Amino acid sequence: MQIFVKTLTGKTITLVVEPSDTIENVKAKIQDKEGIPPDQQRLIFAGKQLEDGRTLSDYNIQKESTLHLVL
Ligand SMILES: [Zn+2]
Ligand SMILES: [Zn+2]
Ligand SMILES: [Zn+2]
Ligand SMILES: [Zn+2]
Ligand SMILES: [Zn+2]
Repeated sequence: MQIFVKTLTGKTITLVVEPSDTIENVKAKIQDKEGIPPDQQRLIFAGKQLEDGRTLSDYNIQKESTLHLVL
């Protein structure tokens, strides 16, 4: 299972994840990739604001889904 996260500049991060990963887990991986602090990261999928303590499965984020970092 992998997902893509686009940064505010449009740069693509590719992450290996599992359905039960939380959004907090994904923020931790983005921080390793790009040095973006988790408290600075806001993620959206399909127009939904994603909360740290919910999982990819809870938002119906599937393989090959793209999340966006936003302001
Ligand atoms: Zn896979
Ligand atoms: Zn596992
Ligand atoms: Zn995980
Ligand atoms: Zn901070
Ligand atoms: Zn998009």
